[PDB]
Amino acid sequence: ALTNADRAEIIAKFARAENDTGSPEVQVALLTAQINDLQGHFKAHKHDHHSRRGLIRMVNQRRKLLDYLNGKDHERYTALIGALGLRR
RNA sequence: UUUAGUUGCUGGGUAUAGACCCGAAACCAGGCGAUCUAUCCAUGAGCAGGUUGAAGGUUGGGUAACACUAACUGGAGGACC
Repeated sequence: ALTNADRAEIIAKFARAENDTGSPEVQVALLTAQINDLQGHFKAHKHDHHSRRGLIRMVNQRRKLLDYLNGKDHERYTALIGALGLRR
């Protein structure tokens, strides 16, 4: 799992302003870090469906935020997906 | 109570022997054969030419990851002509 320091580094890197924790960039980066972290758990616990539901919820939330950001500003969307490595 | 036998030689018959001659399928004992053939052991040799295209591998697409998937390779088989 990730710690407060790890989350703070991501927030500081992707923040668009001072004390900015609500921007789509920050939210999507946090969700991406959490999703990449959980892949290790689901490798050793393949039959844990109850947690996989929460993982799917994280994926859906990331998709919705990405679509909203693409609608608001295309340049920011491309920059964020490039910085995070997401294919879409 | 019956009062001529016996020993030779020749001949007829019988018995024991192959016993008038020829003829089995068999049974038993001791030896000879695996240069043919059956199986096995050791050491060598042989199988023109042409098809089909298993496993495996690489790359790409796809997925939140897995799945799934296309092409290229690869050369299996009591496989095919």
